[PDB]
Parts: sequence; C-alpha cells; structure tokens
Amino acid sequence: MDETVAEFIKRTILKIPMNELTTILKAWDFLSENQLQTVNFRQRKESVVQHLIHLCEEKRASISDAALLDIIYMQFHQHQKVWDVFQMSKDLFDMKQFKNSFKKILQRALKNVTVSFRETEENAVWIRIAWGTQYTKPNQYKPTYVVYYSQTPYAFTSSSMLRRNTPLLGQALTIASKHHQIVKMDLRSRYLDSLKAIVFKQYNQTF
Repeated sequence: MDETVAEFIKRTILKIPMNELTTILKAWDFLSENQLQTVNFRQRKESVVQHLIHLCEEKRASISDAALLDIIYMQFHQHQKVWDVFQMSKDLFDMKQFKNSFKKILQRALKNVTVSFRETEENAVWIRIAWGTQYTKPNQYKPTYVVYYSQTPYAFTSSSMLRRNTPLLGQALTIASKHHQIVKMDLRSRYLDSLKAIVFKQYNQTF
C-alpha cells in the first residue's frame, strides 16, 4: 500500500479510543480474526498502530479500505459533526443503481474524488466523499458524510464550510435517486437519532 493510504489509516486508528479499538476493527472486517490475535492491545498506542499498519500492508489495503474504516469511525462517533437535514421531492431497481449513478456524477464533474459507501440494515446508505479538483488530489482529511434513507425523501449531511462543491452534492443526490428538487431544511443537530426522530415523525403525519 501507498504511503498516503498508510498515513490515513494511521491517523484514523490514532483517534480511536483504546477500549473501542477492538470493536471498530471487527466491524471493519478487513484484518482477519487471526491477524488481530497476534496484536497485543495492552501497551502504548504507538506500538499498537504500527503493528496494525503492518497488518494492512500484508492485506494490501487500498484507499477504499481506508475510507471504509473512516465511515465506521464516524458511525461510532456521529456526535463529532453537526448534521443538516435535506429534503427531496418527486423508482430505483436497486441500491447498487444509486451508488453507481452517484459515484459517476461526482467523478465526471471533478476528476479526482473518493466516493465510498456503507449500507446499514435500515435501507440506509452512508456516503463518504473526499473532495479534489480536476487538477488536485482528494483531501482525505476534510471529507463530507451523507446518510441517505432510501425509502424516504430525506438525506442527512455533515457541513464543514458549505463550499462550492455543496450545490454539486445536492445535484448528484437528487439525480441519482429518482428526485427532481432538493432543499436545505432549517434543522441542525449533533445527534442524528434526534433528527431522524423529527423528520420521520412529521413524514408520518402528512403521508
């Protein structure tokens, strides 16, 4: 693996608290049960991380594997970002249809972008987008996270600056599922569970 992907995995593991480490890594399901047995987790973090980075080399970790561990960190630490709610207005054959559509729209608009996915059993997708330009590489340390619940008109994003790549994200989301318009709602929270609670409650009154 490249030193860029190796560094990203290092900084990701470094910010994981020690007690959580063994649970996140199992959830990641990239390093094997056998590989992880060789690691003793009861010393300095710096020793733990270099052993784990070695194990990623053995397993030939790509950027996609790195991006997936990052999603899992975020899934276990949703509170670290402020989530905005977005509403769409109006069928897919599949979730795979959405993922390929969405990925292409972004990677055609700009050339350098990392678009990764994780599916949860709620018919929901986590999207992680690391933005780059036509000329510059993707910034893996300032990514955008999207949580789209497929059978709803609702999508939840983590806004950091609300950049020039923010109208494009709306566009891509809107096009990739069978929707015509997107609008930002005036609903912010650090807690996604609490936002789900308001938008899916008032989605049940109207329909």
